[PDB]
Amino acid sequence: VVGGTDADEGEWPWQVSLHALGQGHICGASLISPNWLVSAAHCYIDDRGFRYSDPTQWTAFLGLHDQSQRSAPGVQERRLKRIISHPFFNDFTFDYDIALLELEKPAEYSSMVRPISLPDASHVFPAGKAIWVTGWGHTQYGGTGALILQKGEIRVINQTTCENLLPQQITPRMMCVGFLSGGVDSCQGDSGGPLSSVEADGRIFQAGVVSWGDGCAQRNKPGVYTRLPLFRDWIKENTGV
Ligand SMILES: *O=[P@]([O])([C]C1=[C][C]=C(C([N])=[N])[C]=[C]1)OC1=[C][C]=[C][C]=[C]1
Repeated sequence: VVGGTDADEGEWPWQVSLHALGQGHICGASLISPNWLVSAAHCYIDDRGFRYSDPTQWTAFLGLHDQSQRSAPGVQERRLKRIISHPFFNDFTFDYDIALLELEKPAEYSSMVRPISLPDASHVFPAGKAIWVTGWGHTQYGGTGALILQKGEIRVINQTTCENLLPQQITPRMMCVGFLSGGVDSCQGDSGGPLSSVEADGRIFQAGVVSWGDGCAQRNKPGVYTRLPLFRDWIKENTGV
């Protein structure tokens, strides 16, 4: 997250850190039940040097605040039993960029570990709405990741505007969120983590999933996120959640 600030400890207890064997933190995820996480499909695509699609080559850290303190009170470490990537995911366009991660053993909810509510299929997060992104990604483009979980408040962008800012790249599965003036944005390493919509009365919903962007925090280049309401039935079908 570029242009954000340190989260309070336990402030985003649904935020998860996913480490690939021998590489440290690669992507985020969100806790949605004791056994399941939501993340981005593109994080789990093999490359020539490493099988990111192999669930056994991941470790999930639940209840984490500081990447240098992974044995701190509150942290629950888990392996993945499986990675369900969306059937329509396209690694060229990043359409349908969403995956479901099954933990090998369930999380136990605590002050540091708690699920985020899913939005139902009819839920709308209208253009203009201020919502939050969190993660341990780069805090500057080309920079390095954050040790301490970062948070940044960003706004949903109109879809026609989004399409035009990133021409021939936006599908209905995607949403731009950020500022047209840049400054605050997700960045490398935030992928797969949640957009958290915090309402005045304490209702909190996951609005989307960090997916991709053109640079980070540039003007007229807001981050692109996977919309979550459209996937409510797919999540129910595949996980029971
Ligand atoms: O999801 P990622 O962190 C890539 C990414 C880049 C930029 C934005 C943005 N809003 N400007 C969002 C997402 O995935 C990666 C890629 C390489 C290494 C680790 C994670």
